[PDB]
Amino acid sequence: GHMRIEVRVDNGRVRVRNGTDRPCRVRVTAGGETREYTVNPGTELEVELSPEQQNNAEVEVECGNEKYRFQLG
Amino acid sequence: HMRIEVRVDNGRVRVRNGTDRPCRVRVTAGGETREYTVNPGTELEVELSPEQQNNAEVEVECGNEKYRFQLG
Repeated sequence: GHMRIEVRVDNGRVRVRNGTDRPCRVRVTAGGETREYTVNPGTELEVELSPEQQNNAEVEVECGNEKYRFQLG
Repeated sequence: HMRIEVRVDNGRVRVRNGTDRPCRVRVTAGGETREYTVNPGTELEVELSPEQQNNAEVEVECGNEKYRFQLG
């Protein structure tokens, strides 16, 4: 709704909530490797980051033609 | 196009506004909350100590769109 996109990185755990009305694409880059996910509207994605990647992670979210990206480290 | 970019490194937080309208950024860490206005095409650099980076939150509000980034 009002919170269109929310990203949380607590310990090694990445949570991405899609508050839009259409699915979005999520790329998580950590330790040289990038993993890709599709998050449907109204759902939350939980990804575990390996140790020594827990503070050098980047989350990129694309909703349509719009990209945001959130980076730690 | 990159609309809202939030980067936390080297004891600093950087927020870039890629939209066509000004946005409001709230940085909450250690109880204290501060508010900033970031104009389109600009970047806001705010200090965030690494000690504060385990309970920090950045909220970007562009119109009726709200985006939140949490660290711990």
